[PDB]
This record gives sequence, C-alpha cells and structure tokens, in this order.
Amino acid sequence: AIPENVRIKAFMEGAINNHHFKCEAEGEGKPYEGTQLERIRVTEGGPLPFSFDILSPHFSVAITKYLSGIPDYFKQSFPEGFSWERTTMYEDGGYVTAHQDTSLDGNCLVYKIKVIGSNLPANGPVMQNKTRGWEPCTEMRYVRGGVLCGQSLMALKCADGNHLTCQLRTTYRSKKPAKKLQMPAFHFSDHRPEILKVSENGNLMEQYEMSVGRYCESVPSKLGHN
Amino acid sequence: AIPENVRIKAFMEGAINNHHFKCEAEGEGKPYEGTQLERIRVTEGGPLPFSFDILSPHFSVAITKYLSGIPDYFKQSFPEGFSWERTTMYEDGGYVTAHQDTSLDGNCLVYKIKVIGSNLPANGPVMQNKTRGWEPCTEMRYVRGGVLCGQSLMALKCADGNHLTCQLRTTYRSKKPAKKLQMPAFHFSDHRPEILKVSENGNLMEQYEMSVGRYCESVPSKLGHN
Repeated sequence: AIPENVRIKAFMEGAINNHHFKCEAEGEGKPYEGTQLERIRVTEGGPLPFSFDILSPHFSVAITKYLSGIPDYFKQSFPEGFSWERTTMYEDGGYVTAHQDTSLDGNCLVYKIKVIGSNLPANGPVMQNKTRGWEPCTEMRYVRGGVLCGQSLMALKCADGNHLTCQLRTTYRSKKPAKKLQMPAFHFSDHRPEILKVSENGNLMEQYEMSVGRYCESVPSKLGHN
Repeated sequence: AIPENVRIKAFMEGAINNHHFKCEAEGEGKPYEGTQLERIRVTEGGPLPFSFDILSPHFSVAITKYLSGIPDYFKQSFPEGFSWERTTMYEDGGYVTAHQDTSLDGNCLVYKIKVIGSNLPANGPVMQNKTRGWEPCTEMRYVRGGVLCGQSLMALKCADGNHLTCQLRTTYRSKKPAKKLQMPAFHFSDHRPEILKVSENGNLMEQYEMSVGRYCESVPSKLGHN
C-alpha cells in the first residue's frame, strides 16, 4: 500500500541565519528500490546566500529499500502517514532544527518541511558557499518511547579538501497508533544524496538519493546477534 | 611489515566517576582478517562498580580488514607505531576521555591506554551495571590536519530494552612523517566488540572484535564517487 513508483511533491519554508526562503520540489521515486530524484526550485529568497547542501537532507524516508525482512515503520504508516523532527548540530556551531510531514495522495507523496538554522559562522564554508556536497552516511535506527529514533553523523565536502561534520538526531512518528505497527529491531540506514545538476542560476537543483535499510553484515557476531 | 598473526598485550589504567581501576589483557589477532580476541583481567578496583562495557571500545585499529584498496594508515605506520586520543559523550551527560599508545615488538602489539570518565549519572545504566553490550557501529574516517580523524555513534543495549547512545571523536596519529604515508580518501570502518565469556567471578572478560575498512557499497553513486 505504497505503489512501486510515485510522484513526490515537497514544500519547504524556513530561515537560515535569519534569511527566509521557500522552496518547492517536484519529483519521482521507487519506494521499494530506494531510489528517487527531486527537482527543487527556490521559489522565494533565492539564489540563496548560503550553501544549498545544508537543505539537501531535509528534502524522504518512505523511499528506502528495506533488507533482511526488517519491518518498515514508514511504509507501514500509510495511509495515515508520518512526521519527523530533526536536530542537526555542526561541529563549528551551526544549529538546524526541522519538522516535516509526509502524506500519500493516490500515487503522490506530499512533504511539508520547516527548517530553521542559526549560529552558522558568517565566514564558515556553508555561509561562504565553499562546500561540495555530502559523503554517504549511515544512520542508526531504534525504538524509543514507542516511536522510531534515528541518529547519524554526516560529512560535508569543502572546497579546500576538508570535511565539515555534523550530528543528526531524528524522531520519526507514525500517524498510526503503536499497537497497529510492527516495530523493527535496532538497525541501520545508508543514505547517499547527490546534486546532479544546478541551473536557473542556483535556483533549480536536481537531487538524487538512494537509501537502504539493513543490519550490519560486514562484521558477523560470534553470539548470533544482528 | 606487520605479521599475519600477532599477539596483543594491553595495559589500561584510569577511573570512572572516581572509581579507580586497572586492567591487563593478553590476546591475539589477524591484522589482515580484521579479527581479534583479548582476555581482559581487572587487576585493581575490582569488582567494578560500573559496567565494563564502557571500557570495551578502548581495548585495536591495526587489526582491520581493508577492502577496495583503501590505504591502511595504521599498517603503514609500522615499525614506528601510532597513538590515538578519543572523547566519548554519552547522551545522558557521561563523558569519557582516553589516550593510547600502540607499538609493535616482533609480532607482539603493545597497547598502553589511559581512560578517564566523569559525570556519569549515578542512577544511569552504566553505574547501575545494567547494560548488555554494544551494537555494531560504523566509524567515518577522513584526513584532517595531516592526521587521521574518526567519528562514530555507538549504542549500548540496556537490560530494560532501551539503548543508551554516545558520540566518539578520535584523532589517530602516525609516528611516521606524513610524506612517508599514502593517505586514504574518506571511508568507513565497521566495528563489533562482543563479550564472549565472563569468569574468575567477574574479573576476567574474554572480548572479541572484528573490524572492516570500506566505502559505502550499498548505495551506488550517480556521480562516480566512492
């Protein structure tokens, strides 16, 4: 009860260091193959005076290839849908909070996103546009207080060859009650967001992502643990 | 120039919430298979009034199966060796600092470890000794300041079914000069430390680990990145 191919519509509203903007996205994904493409236009407040990379991971967790029979908390949540709240702390003091709602309308995923960022250094790589996109990352996921939690570390490539790192904490909340859901055991999700193309003078980004839900298979347990 | 079969000698000393302890370990590893085993004896401050799990990840990064031809910063550093410094911040306020010196004598690796932990909640899982070992984890590794940096998030299982999480930051420092080293690109390492057995009335822990160095292979790049 999510189709194997869907449309995506997203609407973002936010502020980074008090610079307000809006975006709208139109795209498509394959929820069970874990692949998706979004064409994201900054409709208000652009071209942005800061790196678009900081917005990228706020623009799709129902689209994930879940391996090893791990229960899919997101796909299970339809038709009701879900939401999430995230906090991102950058190692240089940048601090980004976000809230998102996800619903499904026929074959269209609809996302509403609020992002507020503060305390980004004025002369850091984000405010100066010196960043070159994200490394892939792995997010840990586990159940806490009856909902799903995630955390990950991410690394942003910089022009000079450094990485700028951050820590993400997400609470995912199904709009179904807990007793209607099969909850997963502790596991991981890998993510790989990439900007494929920038046009309209920085106002139109084509962004691809793939994500995979799995246990750790590289290192087997001697105790039969996942 | 590190043998396929090595002995491990490790010596750890420190205090957690002002509870002094000391440990000696004897063990063995296969540096290219990424597998190892330490038999860890608590020789002072036993029986530990806190969970031994918080010590576990401080007891071996020369032992890693490196895939995809990634340059091995640690195996390259012999015969000179290397050291590391780490900080671990637990989500409940617990805070642990550590430093370590690693040398190779014949086929014997020798570790000297200093570990200091403070601000651990008195009624938290660690000090109540109510943890059940670590989930496997994924560390990101990248170059900074001419040395190697690592970061990870780890998750401790608790008796009540919850997880207590923490963030690690590690600076790894070769004793070879940089111009003698082939530096790796951004990559990951998976680690899985497990307690296989406990004996001598709780003063002897047998601890197994496997580590794998790698890129993210589950989510292919569309831009030809690793």
